[PDB]
This record gives sequence, structure tokens and C-alpha cells, in this order.
Amino acid sequence: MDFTLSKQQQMVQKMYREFAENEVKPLAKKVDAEEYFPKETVEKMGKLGMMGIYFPTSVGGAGGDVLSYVMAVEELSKVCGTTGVIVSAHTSLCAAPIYENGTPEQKEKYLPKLCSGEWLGAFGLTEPGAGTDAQGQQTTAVEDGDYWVLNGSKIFITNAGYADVFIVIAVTDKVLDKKGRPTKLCSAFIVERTDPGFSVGKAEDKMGIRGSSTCELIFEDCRIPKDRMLGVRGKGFQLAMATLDGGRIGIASQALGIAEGALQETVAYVKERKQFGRSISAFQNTQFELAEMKARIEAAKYLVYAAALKKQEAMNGAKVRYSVEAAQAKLIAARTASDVTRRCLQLFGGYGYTRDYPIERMMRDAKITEIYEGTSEVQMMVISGALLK
Amino acid sequence: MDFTLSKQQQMVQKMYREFAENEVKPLAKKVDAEEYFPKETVEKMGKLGMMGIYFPTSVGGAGGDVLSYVMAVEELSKVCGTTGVIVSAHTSLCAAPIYENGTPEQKEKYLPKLCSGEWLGAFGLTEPGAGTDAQGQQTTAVEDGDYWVLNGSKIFITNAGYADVFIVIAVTDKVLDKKGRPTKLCSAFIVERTDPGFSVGKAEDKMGIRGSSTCELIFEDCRIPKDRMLGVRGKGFQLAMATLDGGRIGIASQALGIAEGALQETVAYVKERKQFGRSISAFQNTQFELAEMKARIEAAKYLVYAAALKKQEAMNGAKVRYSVEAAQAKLIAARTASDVTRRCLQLFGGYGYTRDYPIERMMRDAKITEIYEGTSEVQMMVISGALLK
Repeated sequence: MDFTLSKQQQMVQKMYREFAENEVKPLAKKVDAEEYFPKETVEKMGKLGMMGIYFPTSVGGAGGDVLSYVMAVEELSKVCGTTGVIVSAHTSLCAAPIYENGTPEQKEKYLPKLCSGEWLGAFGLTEPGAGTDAQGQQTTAVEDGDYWVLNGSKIFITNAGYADVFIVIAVTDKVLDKKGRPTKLCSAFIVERTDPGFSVGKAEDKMGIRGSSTCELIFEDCRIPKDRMLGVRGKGFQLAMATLDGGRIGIASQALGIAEGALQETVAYVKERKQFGRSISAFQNTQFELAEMKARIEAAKYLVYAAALKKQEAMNGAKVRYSVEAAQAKLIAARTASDVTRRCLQLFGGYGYTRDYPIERMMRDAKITEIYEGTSEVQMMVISGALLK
Repeated sequence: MDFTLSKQQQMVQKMYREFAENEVKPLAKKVDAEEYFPKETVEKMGKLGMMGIYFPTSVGGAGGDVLSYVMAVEELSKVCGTTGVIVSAHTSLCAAPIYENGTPEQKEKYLPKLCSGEWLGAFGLTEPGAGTDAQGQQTTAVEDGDYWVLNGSKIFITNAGYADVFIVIAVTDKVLDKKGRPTKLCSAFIVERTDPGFSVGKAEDKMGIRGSSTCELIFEDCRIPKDRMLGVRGKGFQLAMATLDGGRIGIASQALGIAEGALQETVAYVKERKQFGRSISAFQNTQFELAEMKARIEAAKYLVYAAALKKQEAMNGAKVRYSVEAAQAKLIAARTASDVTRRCLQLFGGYGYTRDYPIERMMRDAKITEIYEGTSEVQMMVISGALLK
């Protein structure tokens, strides 16, 4: 086995890191405190080809590998969880389901505009009564002529207030199952922000990742063309779950990035600040706290990367499943973030409780990583299901 | 050996419970979201005698017990950890050392207006670079005729922006130790807000308890009368640690009340919300998390209570030390609070990540209770000190 980076992967890593510290770090505190969507850094990332990394040049992407995309989300989230999830959402939850389930007409129209950055992407699959359910979703899609009519709502939509194209999961077929119970079949749809009967709600007031534009999607007789259906009919829910599988790797790297930047800022703090006449780093407890955290972070890092490479295999035709790898990565990375950021803030003393230092923002940003794109309990469901079979 | 709340302790419980549910709950959101000091709350509590509970009637108090004070903070912190911090700071950090080491003159010049709510109390010991090393501090006081003069700064001072009387620990004498090392001896000083050359800084921006006024104290030629020295000269730091012994109990009840209010809102949330065709309280995981958390919260309550009862003994003339009980309560109650609050928010899912529910405010509030008034590391030093000796 090889656990070393390709000399190109080391080079793209150092590119993302420098862009993060030079152009995204100096904006990190304004974005969180003012709930400010970083419209400047999203056009900057687009001109760098960072909104298309792992997608090929034949569809407008940058021609990178999945692992480069993961390093980009991790390196961005070392300084800003809002910036990091914006790339992670647009990439794995809008651009990816179109690239993997799209016709050559759908790819040609949307994908070179998603990789470029003129169009931002979003996912709607969660509903209020049943985001965490497959039957409790009610947004419907009815045939009418050569168009589709959508009615319903979606909640907790990332990039909603600033996205151009949306992947929407609606119930189309009302079918009967083997056991005789009525089961609801969903289909996936490419919904544009310019569509009639479609509206994005007011940006949500969240604890962390506050710059992230989190709004509702409202469908009131939203009439869309017939070709906007992505994939097969009635298989839109399976599409939503395979899309979430890749989207869970992006959140696992975001949490890994939040925990990694927290350890940097904490290592930098304990070295300069003095207590009891010595540097904080001179006491045995500060040394054991940091050491154990660094090991847990490095263990989490290998899980994120193993999930990224397993997806890369499935992309290259090697027929393997990576839902378990993604599931383990999000479980351990998200719990590592909330665990590390709490204990790093503990080292700053009272000075970590004020906005002077960003650890209090990392601790807030890490709590969503345990929850969104599927909670850790949903990850444990996916993991144990494959284990107990 | 009785673990029941008497007959009057069983009642001030519901006095402080109903009041906190009706008067104090509607306001915790504005208090925390707009950094709003709950002045109305403080006025209602002043007229209720809640600012003087365990102080006798001979000084302006309500003739209560330390436990009923401990319960007041707990029931206030179950709804608003900001309001509980205002009472506990004033009571245990300002009114407590004035009565515990003050002269009849001092006891009659300050305590009546403190126990009646007319004056808000505060306390200053922390400095920018000697917080934990509170014994190597640099604020000094020198004699001038029949006045003292004090020059320096105090940081992280709860209630400073709205307080009327402060207690200050200044370095008065530089004397020699047993083996020739020079050392710094401190003395306690009662400082009015109206004293010349004393200014209160601007309100810091903390992660939680943002409604409290934590501020910096600036002493520029602070000319105070001679009779405002508290305690015996040169023994201020012993007095500083004796005042934090009681206050550590108060922070123990605040973290406990946060954990208790978090557990309350979680049981009420899981009993109604239905995800999988039944209430989320039907998952074996929801039952196992709330049950284990409840036992942890019960056990911490017994530490918080065992600490208040030991102070009452010491205060009732028994020669007993309660610094260890106080430490074990603040260590465990604070760690419990953060662990309960992060776990209950996970049960809320994405909804607990918004400002709709108080669980995001509870987690932000819990984090401080592990830091201020002696971090858990400082608490463990105390606990280890007595044990390993």
C-alpha cells in the first residue's frame, strides 16, 4: 500500500492551503458574525477551477481527482466552515448527481456552468415532517403535457439563497409493493431558480456555518420541462442516497478541516501565552491533550481519504460500493471535530470564549457536522446494516 | 442523613421555579441574542429578596440558607444561564466576602443595598497575563494619607457594566519568603463605581452568557478612602481564594441548571416529534441517551448540594473547609453540562441547530462553566491537592 501523496496531489494541496490562508481566512470572522455569504470567495474559487475539481475536462471540469476535491474542502474548512460546505454542497450534491445520472444533453448544458462558478448548486431532499424518511416526503410531481408540475417544500437547503440550479426529489409514482402496502416512488428533477412557481425562503438563523445561505424551497405549481427529470423514473430516491454518499465525504473533510485548524490555532496559542511563569505548552496536561487530539485527527484523516479513494474507484469503473466508507468517515470526523474544538477552547482559557479567537466559531461549526447530510445515527444505521447482514 | 428538601427548601424551589418559568423564560432569547442585560429581571428579583438569600436579617438579607441560594441559581439557569450568573456573581463574589470578612461599619454601608437589590455587586481578580497565576498579578495599591490609590486592570469581570460596588485584589506589599525569594502580598479593597479614576470597559462578546456584562476594570489613580480595605492587610489573596470557594458552588449550580433545562426541553421535544411513524422517544437510542444523562445530572446535583451544605456548616460556626466539595461540584457539573447539551442538540437534529429552540443557547452557555471562576484544571489542582497531601 502507498500512504504518500502524488507529487501533483502535494502540489494541489499547497495551492488550496495558500488560497485558504490568504483569501478565505481573513474573511472568516466577518462571514460568521454577520451571517454573510462569501460571494467574493465563490467567484474567486470559480476562476481557479475549484467548483469542478474531480470532474473531467470533457464536461467542463478541471480534470482533478476526487481526493483533490476532498483536500480542497478540508483545507478551506481549516479556516472557514461556511466556505468549505459551499463547495462541498454544490460539488457533491448538485454537480455530482447530474454528472453520474445525466444524459449527454443534461451534462453539456449544466455541468460546464457548475464547474465554472457562474451557476451555484444545491440539493433539496429534506422535508419538515420527514427529511429523515423515504415515504414521509410529500413534494409531488405530476405529468402535464410536456412539462412537470411540482408542489411542496424543502428545508435546510445549503446555498439556497444564492444558488442557480437545484436537484429536487419529488414523489411521482404511487405504486403498490410486494406486501400490498402503498409505497411512494420518488424522482429527481433539475430545478432552476428562474423557474415559475419556485421561490427560496428567508436565510435561516443557525448556530454556526452562519455565512451559509440556508433557506426553504417552495414549489407552488412549479412547471418545469419534461427533460428536467434526472435519471430513471421512481429511482429518484436511490439517486438521492447515492448523492448523499458522496456528499458525506465532503462533510467528513469539512469536520476534519475544522478540527485540524483548531489544533493549529491551539498549538500556536499555547506556545506564546504564559501561565504560572511558563508557556502553556510546558505543562503535562497541555501536552497530553494536544497529543491525543492530534492522533485522533490523523486517524480521522485516513478515514476521510479512504472514503475519497473508494469513491474514486467507483468512478473509474471499478465496481465497489463506498457508502460504508463515507458513513464511517462522517461519524468519526464529525465527532472528532466537536470533541477537539471543545477541548482546544478549554486550553485558551477565558480568551477562547470571546470572539478574539476563532475556536468558539469552530466549536459552533463542528456541531452541525454531526447532524447535516445525515446524522451520526443515520451513519451508524448505514454501517451496522452492512455489518449485520 | 436525609436527602429531602425540608419543607421550606421544598417551597422556595417552586417560588424560584414558577418565577423562572413565567418572568424569566420569555426573555432569555433576547438577553442572549442582543447581549441584553436583564435589568427588569434584576429589579423583580430585588423586590423578592433573591439577592440576599443566605444572608441574615441583621444585614439586609432574607434569612435564607445557602441551599435555597444554590437552588435559585439552578432554577434560573434552567431557563437563562445569564440571569443565574448575575445573581451568583453578586451573591457569592461581592456580598459574600463583605459579610464574611467585613467590619460592622462595612457590613452596614454595603450589605443592606446589596441584599435588597438596590446595588449590583461584582468582583475583580483576573488580570490579562496572570489569570490562573492569580498570585503573580500586577495591580497594586499604595497608601496616601487616609486614602489608598490603585492602578492596574482587571479583565473578565461579570456584572461590571451595571455594578455599583466592586471588590478588588491589589498588590500592597512586596515581602520576603523563607528562602529569600521576594513575593507579592495582596489586599482586598471595596471599590465603588463612583470612585475617581475608576472606569468600566466595554461589554465583551462571549460565545454564551452574552447577556451578562463582562467588562474590564481600569484603575487610573483610584483614590479610595482608607476604610475600604477588606480583610486583614496582606491576606487579600487568601481572601480571593476563599471567595471563589463559594462562587465555585454557584457556577456548579449554573452548569447543573443548564444541564437540567436542556434535559427538560429534550424530553418534551422527543415526546411529540414523530419521524418514523412514531414519536422519536420510541427509538431505543433516544431512551438510552436521556436515561444515562438523567443519572449523570442527578449525581451532579448531589455534588452541588453536598457543597452548599458544607458551606452552611462552616458558616454556622463549624470549623470545616468546603473548597474540595466546591471543586468537585464545579468540575463535574460543568463537564456534565457540556456533555448533556451537545447530546440533547443531537436529538433535536437540524432543528436544534437554529435559534428556534434553546438547546443551541444551552451548549454555548455550558462552555463557560468549565472555564470561569477556576477552569476544570484549576478545580482538579484543588481536589488533587487535598488528596495527594
